[PDB]
Amino acid sequence: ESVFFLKPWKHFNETSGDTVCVAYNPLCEKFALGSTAQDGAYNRLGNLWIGDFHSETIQSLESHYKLNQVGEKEYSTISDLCFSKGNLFLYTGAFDNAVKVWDMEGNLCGIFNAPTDYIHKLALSDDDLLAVACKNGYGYLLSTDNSTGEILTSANLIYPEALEKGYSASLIEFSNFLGRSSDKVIIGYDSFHTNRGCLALFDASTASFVQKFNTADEAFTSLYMHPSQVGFVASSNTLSNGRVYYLDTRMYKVCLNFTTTQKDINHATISNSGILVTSSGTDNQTFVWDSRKPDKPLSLLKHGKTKMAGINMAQWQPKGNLFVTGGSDGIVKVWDLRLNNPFIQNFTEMNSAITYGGFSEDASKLTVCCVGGDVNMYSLGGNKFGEFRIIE
Ligand SMILES: [Cl-]
Repeated sequence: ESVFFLKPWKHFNETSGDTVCVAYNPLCEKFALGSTAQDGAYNRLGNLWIGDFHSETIQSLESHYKLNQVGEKEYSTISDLCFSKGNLFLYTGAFDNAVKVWDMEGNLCGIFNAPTDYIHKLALSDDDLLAVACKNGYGYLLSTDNSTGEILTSANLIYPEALEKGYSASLIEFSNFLGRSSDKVIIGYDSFHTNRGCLALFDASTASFVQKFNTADEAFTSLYMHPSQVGFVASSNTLSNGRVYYLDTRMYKVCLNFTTTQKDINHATISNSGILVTSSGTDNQTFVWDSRKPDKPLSLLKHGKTKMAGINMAQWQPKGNLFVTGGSDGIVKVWDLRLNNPFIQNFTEMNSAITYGGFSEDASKLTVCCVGGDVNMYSLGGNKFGEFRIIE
């Protein structure tokens, strides 16, 4: 389990805002950091960075922004980002309503301006097709030139009944049963005109609506695909308690459901073993279920008193079996659900509530962020944190 071997590597805080997304490129040679706006705050640099692991350098990008009430541009929250499968480009989404495409030197190569409200989520297919979930209730599918980054095609993913109800598209994932079927696009909806929403499926090659998944209208908060791609979980908030659904990728049917007393679910997952399901909430704890006895929780994994939104980091160690969660006590806790007491150890402690945490797919990196702009990077490289050197 690589997590024991990860040692502090780099610390960074030039951040305007809180860092709320991190990405690694397929090769795990470069990473990118997106943070929020801060409404009254000075931010020369921020909120969009690209770093390089070999050179230990980092560069601030032109990013997303609007002109504030003084005529002086202010940065817009980065809502998602992901590196291209060809390793040349970075795709970003923000609260300026735009999808942008950047090359590895920070040059803007492409832009999608059709959306009329905040971008909320991005997903990327095996063939580098980009799915976009927009606050206006539309999803979009975008293709990009492999060598130039220019946006080549777009397609609207429209679920008219959701749109009638004024829902926002806020979650999005591709699905193809590990390459054994054609690409479908799952979209999760929620409602800011206020706990309603829904979960729908689209065909990606035709860009057409296929079905509503069989749940009540509920605000979906999180989507997680098992690494085997045999199934995924989706969590929602309801008028009362929260719910988690387990959905099969052959039938595209709801197979199992769990209920929790958590009133706001931030993240649901499935274990790497494929058998456990988790729900981490604003209550600063994670409920866990054995899917073969879904009646009652198997365990309850608690964090401590807030340093100040509860659990903002929840991931299984890639390639391993340990579960890792980060909460508003500022602690990253390590758990083994196969032990009678699952708590293993505190991995680290940050100066304030955790805002994001994520492993690289090759398990060689862990990045953890907290309120106030701190970003800690841990690597299989040892006692103290170094710095990146900022470049232009
Ligand atoms: Cl269904």
